[PDB]
Amino acid sequence: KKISGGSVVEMQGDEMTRIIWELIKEKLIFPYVELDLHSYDLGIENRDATNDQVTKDAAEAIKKHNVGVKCATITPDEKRVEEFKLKQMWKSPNGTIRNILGGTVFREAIICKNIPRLVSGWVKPIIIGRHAYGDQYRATDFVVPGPGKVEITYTPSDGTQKVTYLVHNFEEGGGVAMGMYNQDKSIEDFAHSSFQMALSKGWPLYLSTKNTILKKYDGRFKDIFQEIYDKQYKSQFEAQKIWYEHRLIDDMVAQAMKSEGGFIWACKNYDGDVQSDSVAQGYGSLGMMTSVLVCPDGKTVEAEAAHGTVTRHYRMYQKGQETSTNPIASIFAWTRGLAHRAKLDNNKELAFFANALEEVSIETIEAGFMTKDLAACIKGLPNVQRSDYLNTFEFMDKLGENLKIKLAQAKLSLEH
Amino acid sequence: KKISGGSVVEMQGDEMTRIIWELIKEKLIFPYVELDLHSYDLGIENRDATNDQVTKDAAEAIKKHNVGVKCATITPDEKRVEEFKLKQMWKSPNGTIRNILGGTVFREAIICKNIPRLVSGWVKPIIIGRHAYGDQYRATDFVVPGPGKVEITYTPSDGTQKVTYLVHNFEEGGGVAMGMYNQDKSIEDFAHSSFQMALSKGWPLYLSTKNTILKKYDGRFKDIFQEIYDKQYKSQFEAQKIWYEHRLIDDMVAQAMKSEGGFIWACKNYDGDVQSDSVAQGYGSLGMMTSVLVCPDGKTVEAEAAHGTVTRHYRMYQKGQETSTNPIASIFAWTRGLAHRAKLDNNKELAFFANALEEVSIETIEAGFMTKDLAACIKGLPNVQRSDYLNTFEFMDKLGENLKIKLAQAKLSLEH
Ligand SMILES: *[C@H]1[C@@H](C#N)C(=O)[C@@H](C)[C@@H]2CCc3cnc(Nc4ccccc4)nc3[C@@]12c1ccccc1
Ligand SMILES: C[C@@H]1C(=O)[C@H](C#N)C[C@]2(c3ccccc3)c3nc(Nc4ccccc4)ncc3CC[C@@H]12
Ligand SMILES: [Ca+2]
Ligand SMILES: [Ca+2]
Repeated sequence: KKISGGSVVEMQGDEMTRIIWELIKEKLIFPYVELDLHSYDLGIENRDATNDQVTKDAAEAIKKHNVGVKCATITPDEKRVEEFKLKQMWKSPNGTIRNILGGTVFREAIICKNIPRLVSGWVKPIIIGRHAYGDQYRATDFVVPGPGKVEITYTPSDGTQKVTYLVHNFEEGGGVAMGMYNQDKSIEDFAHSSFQMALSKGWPLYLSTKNTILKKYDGRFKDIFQEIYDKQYKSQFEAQKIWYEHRLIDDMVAQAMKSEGGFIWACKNYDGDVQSDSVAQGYGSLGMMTSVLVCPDGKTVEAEAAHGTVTRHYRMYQKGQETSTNPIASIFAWTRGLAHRAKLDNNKELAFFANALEEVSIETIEAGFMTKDLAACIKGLPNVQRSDYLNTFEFMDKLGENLKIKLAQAKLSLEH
Repeated sequence: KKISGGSVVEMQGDEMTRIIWELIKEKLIFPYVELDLHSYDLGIENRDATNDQVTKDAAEAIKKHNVGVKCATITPDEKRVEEFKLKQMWKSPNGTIRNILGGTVFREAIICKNIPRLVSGWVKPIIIGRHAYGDQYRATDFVVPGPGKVEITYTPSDGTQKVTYLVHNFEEGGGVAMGMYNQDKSIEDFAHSSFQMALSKGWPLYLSTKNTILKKYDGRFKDIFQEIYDKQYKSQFEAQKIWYEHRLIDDMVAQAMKSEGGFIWACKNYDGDVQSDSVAQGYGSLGMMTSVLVCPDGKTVEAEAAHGTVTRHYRMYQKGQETSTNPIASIFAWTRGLAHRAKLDNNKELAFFANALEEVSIETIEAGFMTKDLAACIKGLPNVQRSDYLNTFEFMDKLGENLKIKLAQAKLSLEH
């Protein structure tokens, strides 16, 4: 008898992460968990074949079933259009899913005691709450071909007025222009999720903006967060001896860098993207990070592996050359997704399994069993020998081996 | 007789940096150099009093005399408007100056051997080339009060055809919107300045963008850089065994983080702002960074103290209680400004003095004489005692004492 997992929406990806995703399912999930799996192929060839409709359908399924688990995908550029003979240069599927679901993407490093940090002081975790909606990821940008005016206009639905703002009058030559936006309700949900995360972790909360430059745009994020804080969370924060504070982005990055960690950092969409990669790398490895989208309904989540598709590895794998790919972030997309599914259904066994697989992952690396990238973190790539690491299959087999052990011990620990 | 220094534009600033600025002139510059000083008070009260006209006047004076030295200023928001009873929420003076002058702001850490880096690997320097024009710093942002359409339009003055794009149809409630732009000429100047800096330093060059998301806007920065490289700089980069590559910003912050340094990082306006503070902090301190605006003409510069106005120390100072503020970045604005003035006028004496004041500044800190904040970098703020540092005046007096010694030994060393 396997654990009755319930409904999970899965999104298949590309290149090396696609190969690894299938191994995770077959070796670590399917032998122990029985799921009502709703599969959507978000591979570059299937998104092309469906005119990117598959991405939209996957997002609607996540709304219906409340839990999604996503593999890393290619956001194509000119070179990818050539390689796959694409009909169009399809938009980022993470951007599409996030703009349908909305909410906040919570990112945290996956800490293994034997992996060295690149930032000395970071002894406690930094959780980034990245606003998942609008700004640059739902922007309208274009090339300005020559002289002419760029204007941005607002027309209320009542049709009683029109406001025209001059962006720029190009007098000689062209350039680029763009329009972007955000919604009050989305910012409000982003504020609530940031305050709630801070209270659940018992850590202070910092919101970063550039409101001295974007006085109206970033000023609105500052205003909404302060008003929600003062009216609904300030007394709860004081009771927990924590606090909420606004910081200018350039001040905040330096503050985060010299801190000892132990804080929630609410980031606007773009800063969340860039700063979560700097933080992940600061803790030791880019691919050692969780990434969970928490939707405004307080019920729907989408967990993902936020790193790349590992093309260099994929090319080696295609030529039959040996590869050593870190599967941890992809495993944690599954565990964070299964833990949330367990929390919705009150499934103690699924919750136990989700946590056990995270523990096994960390314990295996901590015992000295790891992929070539993690071995290069400790020893340095020139000093790495074949005996120091396990290839992709050896590591997956090793995790499966210890997962079988951990789960056997957990069953054997049960009182008669 | 003092050194004949020539014409320099000085922009006085705000709070703690304003106090330190007058100390630098009185103790380190004026006793040794005689200047045709064109002084502009960019203090918040004088900007309010002149309706920000003094800022525009200072930028025009920089164009005329080719060298500006700027003190850190307050960019007001709602709190600053309430504090100083401001007529308006004045725009950033740096933004005003940069958008009149144009160019690239080159930022690099000020290195002292006794100061520990927060990033262990950075054994070689990272030079950030911040595009000084447009984007967020010349954008049009506004609050969207309720439902309606926000549209962006281009109207050629003499072109193929006009176009209107929907940015967003706000269906329920309001939010925020913004339009921003950049110019081809400004991007081309940014490209040439970046390639020339890499060739002069002998290091590879990286340009960061988010061209996977802003396909047209950021794609143009990527296209302009590549075209200028392929036609005008590739062979020269190959001869020096260096290279130019484009990186996605989120890939770039993680690559920079795990690197050993030793490269030029061409950043877009916003990234240059954010990442320069991350890089300064990583090397040890925010107060240990140079910032020189290099204009496209190859003749005009504006050197500044890129950091804040240090409000807390200014509050302590107002209360009458002892302060210890790092003045090195403010001193280096003067020395970089004066070194460019000397290069323009073929002034051996001014060139010698500028370099001597930099040497003195580094040697003083390397001899264990420093400010409270710098003492906190080696020991950690809770372990720092009144014996570990000098007060603002004490450190300035020590620098002045050591400058007098270096210059006297330099005069005695002269061959008959
Ligand atoms: C300065 C210090 C004194 N005197 C002090 O007691 C605290 C209150 C104060 C905190 C704020 C602050 C800000 N900036 C600086 N120095 C600085 C920064 C960037 C550029 C130039 C100069 N110093 C302080 C100060 C402090 C902060 C941390 C550790 C020690 C001192
Ligand atoms: C050529 C090198 C190679 O031979 C290696 C193999 N097998 C893997 C290699 C690498 C190995 C050791 C140090 C540095 C790099 C690599 N590893 C990863 N890991 C990863 C996995 C999951 C998420 C994110 C990242 N990502 C990229 C590359 C590129 C270079 C590879
Ligand atoms: Ca990213
Ligand atoms: Ca800054």
